[PDB]
Amino acid sequence: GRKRRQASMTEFYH
Repeated sequence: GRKRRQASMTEFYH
């Protein structure tokens, strides 16, 4: 993607 800052809070859920 050309715009990224957060990789979803879902990634912290594992």
